[PDB]
Amino acid sequence: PAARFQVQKHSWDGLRSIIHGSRKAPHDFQFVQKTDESGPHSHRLYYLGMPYGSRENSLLYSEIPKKVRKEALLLLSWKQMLDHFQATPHHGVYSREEELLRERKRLGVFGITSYDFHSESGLFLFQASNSLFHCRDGGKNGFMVSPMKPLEIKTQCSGPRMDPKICPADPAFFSFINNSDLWVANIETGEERRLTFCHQGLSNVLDDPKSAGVATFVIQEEFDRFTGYWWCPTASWEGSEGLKTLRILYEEVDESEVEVIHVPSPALEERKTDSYRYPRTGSKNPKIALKLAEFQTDSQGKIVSTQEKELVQPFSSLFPKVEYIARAGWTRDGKYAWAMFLDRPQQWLQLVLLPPALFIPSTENEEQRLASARAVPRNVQPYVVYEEVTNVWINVHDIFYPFPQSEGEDELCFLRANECKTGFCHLYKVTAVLKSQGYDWSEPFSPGEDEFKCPIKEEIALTSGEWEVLARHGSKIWVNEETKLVYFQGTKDTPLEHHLYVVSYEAAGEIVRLTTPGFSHSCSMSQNFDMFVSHYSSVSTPPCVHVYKLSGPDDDPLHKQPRFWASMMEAASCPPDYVPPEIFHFHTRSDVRLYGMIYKPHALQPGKKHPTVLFVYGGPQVQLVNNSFKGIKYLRLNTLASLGYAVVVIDGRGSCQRGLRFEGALKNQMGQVEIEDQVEGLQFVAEKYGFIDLSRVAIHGWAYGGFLSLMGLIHKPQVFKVAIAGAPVTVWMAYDTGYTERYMDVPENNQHGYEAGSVALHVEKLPNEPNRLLILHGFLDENVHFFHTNFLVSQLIRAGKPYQLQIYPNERHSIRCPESGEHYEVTLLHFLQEYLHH
Amino acid sequence: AARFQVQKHSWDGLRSIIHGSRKYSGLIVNKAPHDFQFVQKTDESGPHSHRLYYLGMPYGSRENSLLYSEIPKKVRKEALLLLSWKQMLDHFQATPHHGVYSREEELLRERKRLGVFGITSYDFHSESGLFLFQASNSLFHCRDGGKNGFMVSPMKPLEIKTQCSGPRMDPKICPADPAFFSFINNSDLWVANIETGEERRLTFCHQGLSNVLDDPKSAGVATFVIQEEFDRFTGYWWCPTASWEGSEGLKTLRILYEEVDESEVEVIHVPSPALEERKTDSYRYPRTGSKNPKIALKLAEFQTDSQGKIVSTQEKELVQPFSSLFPKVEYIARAGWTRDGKYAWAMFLDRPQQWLQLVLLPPALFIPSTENEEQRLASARAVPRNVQPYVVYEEVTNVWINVHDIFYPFPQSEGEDELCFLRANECKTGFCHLYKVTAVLKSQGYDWSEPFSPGEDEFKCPIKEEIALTSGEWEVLARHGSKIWVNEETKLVYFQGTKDTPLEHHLYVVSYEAAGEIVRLTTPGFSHSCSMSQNFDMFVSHYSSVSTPPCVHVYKLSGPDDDPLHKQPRFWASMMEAASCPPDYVPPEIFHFHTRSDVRLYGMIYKPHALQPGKKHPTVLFVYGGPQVQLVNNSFKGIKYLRLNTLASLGYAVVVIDGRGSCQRGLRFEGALKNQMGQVEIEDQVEGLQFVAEKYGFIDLSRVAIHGWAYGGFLSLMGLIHKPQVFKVAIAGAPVTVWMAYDTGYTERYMDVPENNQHGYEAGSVALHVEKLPNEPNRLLILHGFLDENVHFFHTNFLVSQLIRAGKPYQLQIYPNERHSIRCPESGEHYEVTLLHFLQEYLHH
Ligand SMILES: N[C@H]1CCCN([P@@](N)(=O)NS(=O)(=O)O)C1=O
Ligand SMILES: N[C@H]1CCCN([P@@](N)(=O)NS(=O)(=O)O)C1=O
Repeated sequence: PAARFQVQKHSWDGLRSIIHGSRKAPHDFQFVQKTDESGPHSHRLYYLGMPYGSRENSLLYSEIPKKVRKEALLLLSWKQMLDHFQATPHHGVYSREEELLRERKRLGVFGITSYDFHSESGLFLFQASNSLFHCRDGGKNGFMVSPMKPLEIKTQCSGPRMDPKICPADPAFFSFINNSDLWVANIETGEERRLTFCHQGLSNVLDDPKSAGVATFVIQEEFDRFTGYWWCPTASWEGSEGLKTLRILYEEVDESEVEVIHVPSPALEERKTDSYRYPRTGSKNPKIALKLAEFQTDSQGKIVSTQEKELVQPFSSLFPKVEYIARAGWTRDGKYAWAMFLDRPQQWLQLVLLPPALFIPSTENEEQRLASARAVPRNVQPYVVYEEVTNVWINVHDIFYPFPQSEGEDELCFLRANECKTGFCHLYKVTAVLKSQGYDWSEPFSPGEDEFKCPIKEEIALTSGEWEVLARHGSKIWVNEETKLVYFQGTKDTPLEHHLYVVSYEAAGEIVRLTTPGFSHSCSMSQNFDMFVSHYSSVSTPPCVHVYKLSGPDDDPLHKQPRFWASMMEAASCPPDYVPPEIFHFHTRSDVRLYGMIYKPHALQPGKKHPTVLFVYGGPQVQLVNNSFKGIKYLRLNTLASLGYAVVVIDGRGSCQRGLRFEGALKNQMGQVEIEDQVEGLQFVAEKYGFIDLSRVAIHGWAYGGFLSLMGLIHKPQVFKVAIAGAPVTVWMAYDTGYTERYMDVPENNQHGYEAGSVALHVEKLPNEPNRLLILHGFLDENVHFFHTNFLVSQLIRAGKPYQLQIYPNERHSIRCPESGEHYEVTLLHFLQEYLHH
Repeated sequence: AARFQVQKHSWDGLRSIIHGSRKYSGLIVNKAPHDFQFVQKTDESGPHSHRLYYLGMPYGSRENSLLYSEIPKKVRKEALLLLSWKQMLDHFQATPHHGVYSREEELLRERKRLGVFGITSYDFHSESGLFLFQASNSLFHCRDGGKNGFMVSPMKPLEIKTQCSGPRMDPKICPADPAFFSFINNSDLWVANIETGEERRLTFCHQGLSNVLDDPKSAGVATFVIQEEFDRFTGYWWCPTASWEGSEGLKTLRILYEEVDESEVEVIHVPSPALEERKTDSYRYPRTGSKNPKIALKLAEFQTDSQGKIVSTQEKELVQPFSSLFPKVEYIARAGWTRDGKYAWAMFLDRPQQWLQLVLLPPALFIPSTENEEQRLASARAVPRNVQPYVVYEEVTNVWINVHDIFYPFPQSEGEDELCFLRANECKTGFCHLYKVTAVLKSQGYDWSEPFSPGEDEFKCPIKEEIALTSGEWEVLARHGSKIWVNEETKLVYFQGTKDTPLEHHLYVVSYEAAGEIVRLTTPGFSHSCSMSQNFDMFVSHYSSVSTPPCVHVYKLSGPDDDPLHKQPRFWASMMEAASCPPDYVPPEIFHFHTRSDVRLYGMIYKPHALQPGKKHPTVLFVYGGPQVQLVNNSFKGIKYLRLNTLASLGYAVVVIDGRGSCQRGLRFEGALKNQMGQVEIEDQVEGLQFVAEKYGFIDLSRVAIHGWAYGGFLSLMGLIHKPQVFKVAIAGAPVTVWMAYDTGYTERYMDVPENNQHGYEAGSVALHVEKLPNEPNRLLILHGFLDENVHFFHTNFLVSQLIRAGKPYQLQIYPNERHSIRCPESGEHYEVTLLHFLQEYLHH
């Protein structure tokens, strides 16, 4: 039979030398057309980027030429917008507000990480150096040819100005959040005005529990929403004085009843915590309402008045089953505000139109409030234009595109991504009928079943089949109303690649792929539908960023050619010591297709079985196995393979980009099906490849992966010789409402699932042998609290079980510091060297 | 010579060894009765001379209760009387539900090192026979002796009803009138009438604001550093006498209290023991070099009528601010009253803790607190010219002041301008000794309405006489419960000391009239903890040796009344017989040697069990090595240090050395570590280890582990840093890793402020020397209680941060539910199993 390969033993400092030795793209695109026929450029393309000489992200541009040589590859020059400007604060130490927002968004890079852009005026608005800055380019002032100094926006406000946005109707104005309230300011005059008065500014913060315009913890962490306010895109002219009204839809929250937890602050020497309103599963979420903030401006841009407006009947009366606002915004004409509402079980979503006339001025005067309520026209109401229901869960999809209405039309046509209908996320063209029932809004009423529900006149599937339109985590559609085409991203070719597609929403038929097969693409489309960018890679090829021109006859828009135009970034040379993993698939005993990757031992010899690391995440919303470059994020897996470890990765049931039924397998039973699929995958790899030593398998993962590493050691102790569990969830009753309830229900409704899935309650089944269990955790983790590890250790002590522990005192949910990253990898190599070998 | 190899066990094998060692220890923890009060019986016919009251956990109970035993007038000389433990309280549970105390009571128990459940203290008023104590999240009382007579069976204790919100802490009976008691509620001083139920708030420092950090004043409360570093758990003191000033038949009662303002004190967060709530408690933690609380002594007065109704109250403050009168005072160590109530007194320390003043404060120096400037000026002008503070004693040193509790003022004659007192003083000779001091109290007059700036030696009293009652190169014990008993009829002072040997505490008596012969009252070959009857006819000794578990014996002082100094201690009865020395337990052997500098150091050795000649054994150097502790003495170590016997039973040699810095050897000996903590301690540990190896011949110097907790964890790391060829492995429990993160009271005493001793702080902070820790794995195990509010988990967290930056390996264990010490048996067992496993795998080659 096969010989058993022995990894070379190194000293601790030898392992440090291996790790240190081993560690020896433009984004956020805005296309602007140039309208000078004499000049050689069709567009200026703006973006964020860190070029190789820079140590932070800054605002950059490249010039797109009208003509390119067919025989040559143009590499576009990256031009600086800002002149020798440091956007990063001193020592990369952000305010707590900016630091936590960077954690919620998974932003690791320093400098400008987002900007707001107003195309007509050419205004850029962004956070930098613990303040707000702006610059102008294009519009009236024209296009810069060397970097300019950005202008700081002065304030009399105390503490950070968060979530800055330009007023779409009038770019003289921008909005921001300060001390949990919504403000506006005139960028030209410097005038600032507070719009909302939720935050009293009391000495005891726990007595001051309301905010306006703020996405709370669970909304940011579990619903991917980082804003609590939405500019109305249009101005209005109500009243006799001729003042211009500007409007902001905002979420008001009351966190009074939300549980408070303390997490250590990153300034360790101060030995203090930050307080979080952390809704643990089964406990109270914030009380929420949508409100309308208005202010009026004169011809000189002076802010003459402000008004808080609220729903004529309470949010809780109109929409009694709503737990969460997933998303909100406006129709392009500003005729309707809209909101995406979820029930607490997250099995029922409503898309609701809210006309501004349904909101009345807030007042303590009961007679004035009654007068305002009585004056609301009878034909004004909410319209539930769409409803999604499932026995699995609603994934929040960002795709909702309302078409403009004609005058006197009692219908709304819109594009909607819908997963629950077929179990795969697809594009539908929906026509809802908006008919007024007639309501006396001064008279309180409890709405009945389907009270505001709109009849659906038409619902056309634009896409169908066992593949997904991508509608989450930055994915969007682009709609050309001139050509009646919708551009979208999807897995139609393969679940291993993201591609750009186009289909008609008028005459739904042929879907045209616009991206190159054999790569996974992240695309940005011009609002003029003339050009697009793709950031793309493969398992073998590092990322490149290419600009494409949509070319061909204007009478055949569906079959426009994606013509390669220029490169923004050529693929880096694949290092000689880097060997890409190999993708495979197999069918389980239940005949489900699973995909996996194998990092083959480097310089592999036949007839030899190698010690193996099963690298696991295995949780919802993640797919580890796809045809994209893994060497930037997962270099440590190549390093393991270079020492002669085989590394196996399996996307089991519960993982994403395979439809709702596939991820639905773990419903109310997290931990159970995932480990079965991991073991089937490992055993398939051993049978297919023949270089896996099944007597020497380590299971290793972080967060959900740490949870499954422990589940593996508990339930399959003959399969897994050692577990290395990073930031593990050890008790589901300690995780939050938004995530845990979606997949597991509330604890009272799923006692068996919570008990079976909580590894800290099964410590009696963990090994009675030392050196089979290494626990790792960031001390400052505000997501999977250090509590999870602390509670697991308390249980290990009670059960008389041995454990090894490493803490990252300066790290939250991920290891960001390179020295801590290296120490983690050295520790992993040492643990495997000493304890995976017999 | 052959190398002994310890038998390798499985993890579950080690669990069975540790579980067996503790379950079948042959000893009981928290067994001894304590807090003794002797009361004479007044029945000449009856068979008992005294009732003896105490706290004790009787066999067939899981908590401390209030107990008594009857002391017979006659005992048989040839028989051993075992006193029957009688319950005072009828089937009463004093422990709260699931042994979960309020945060206030829990932290007080941590400061006091109280592990036992139930009644942990009582206040007793002997004349009235009133007992006052905390139990079951409330206040209870009972009565026995005096007028009510002596109970023959247990009685139900009476709860004291309140309309206060939150705990009533630090309850005390009014000495002048036992109808009244005091307590602290929400950081303010209250009094109550126990007979009528009437309650009255005296101080109004605590506003009760929603934001606690905007509410930084307390009255009657000892703050964190005072409790943790000065062994003071109260911030108020009853005046022992009533007065009758004013214009009605009203009686005035008085309480001296410390008012503190913690506004400028740094706030830190420590995790709460309810881990599932994921919250912290806020502490006003003065780190070394940062602000201590602003402090003042004030006087609370109230008047009572003939019905015991509280008619009126007054807050009074010093006529000139505390900060003006006493500008160099950082800390109030101690306070109280003269027995006649004529003076309040305070023990003041400067911030360097090198200057102590004993200061008398007459009540007339305190005036009513007021916002009305005209009323305040009138009050200040009315203070008599001859009223002033008196500095009756001053202690100065170039080492540090240890706070000694022994101050006994003799009551003054009317019109006497002198005060006589007994005082324990260490700084005079470098050894703690008893002095009879006479100070002259004369005033040359002050205008208290005029703004005040004290000169050098303002208020300083001439010393007429200072008699040394004790002398030599040994100590009177004056700290951590040690006290004197003064019989004014016989002119004798009873005290404890190290006169016979630094290895044993003994009870002594000497005359304070004609200072001469010191008589020892306790048996040599044991260390004694004694309680004396207030009638000086009987005493209790709680005593043990290295070889004999503790017993508690009652002794009668007998002989001719005309020769009180030579009264003979006669064994009378047993409160608790010594358990048999367990067959599996082998006592350690005490030795001494002289260093190369000719300092005598004491040590102990646990020999490997069933030792064979010509065999070198792996060795554990068990270390504390910090100030205020002596590990090596002739007392039983098997209750607290059973794990050292367990190590010896597997064939480890265990060595303990009391190096320079350790206590019970005088100020010069402990003063060696001044401004250089870490440096001399390791030199003495290594000399001790090397002496033991040369003398005993069974030490394998190639296989030595260093292990300690707290200061011992600090020294374990210092050993591995500075002597990496001596120490193969270090196991550091709850280590201090950065002195700049420890508190004012302790750190500044031994090290000065960071700004004045940058080199000492740098050299003594092991977290700043991680580059010198081993680059090899399995040489360093760190252990820490997650909830430690003393040596914060931060010390370990910061050490780990530095280890990561330096690219060093480490092993780590946390005790999620433990503070500064491991109290839970499951955690204690897990710690010992982990230690055995670490030594088994990594001390062997
Ligand atoms: N709240 C969840 C959302 C799904 C992904 N994750 P993580 N653990 O994968 N984030 S990450 O920053 O580790 O990628 C979560 O924590
Ligand atoms: N603040 C000091 C006072 C002196 C003794 N100690 P420890 N470390 O000996 N505590 S103990 O509870 O272990 O006895 C201190 O922490």
